[PDB]
Amino acid sequence: LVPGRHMMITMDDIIREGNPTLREVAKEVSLPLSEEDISLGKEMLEFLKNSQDPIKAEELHLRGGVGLAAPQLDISKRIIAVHVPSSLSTVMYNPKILSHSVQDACLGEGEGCLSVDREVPGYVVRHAKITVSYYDMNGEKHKIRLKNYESIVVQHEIDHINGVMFYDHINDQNPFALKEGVLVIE
Ligand SMILES: [Fe+3]
Ligand code: NA
Ligand code: NA
Repeated sequence: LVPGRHMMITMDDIIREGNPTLREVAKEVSLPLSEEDISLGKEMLEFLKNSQDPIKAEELHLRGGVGLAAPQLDISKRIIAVHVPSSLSTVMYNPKILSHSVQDACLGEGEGCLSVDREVPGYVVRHAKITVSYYDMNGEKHKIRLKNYESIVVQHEIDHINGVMFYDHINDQNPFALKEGVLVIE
């Protein structure tokens, strides 16, 4: 009567700051995608969506997030997923930024990260606009231009597959330093 099966990412699966895995440069995924890499991708997206629904997030004790990277699950593979409420909801395999605007931006409230628990003061300067290239679960290759929030989320996730944490962009002694005309989103 009941079809197939799958797993569900639980908060315990998300490793925390200090875990060395978060600092490695994730490995490139092989194509065509394995049924294992496709599943992980799906498990990652289900999570983000789940963490964003009050009832599910609550019943499943999840912390809301809009982006996630395989390394955070302790899987060093270049795979990320983003789910931005109404607009952008996909899994990206071997994502790579091909170009960016000169214009910079940042989240006025500061970026979040399921992997860090401490509160980190400051602004993280990002490219207002970017063009990302990657592969979906089908094997289809995509090239898309993103801006503002979505651009920030993706840049934040790709940093993860390169062993980079958001607070690495924050000048510890001048946390809120910003150049002129930087678009602060909030
Ligand atoms: Fe993060
Ligand atoms: Na898992
Ligand atoms: Na973020």
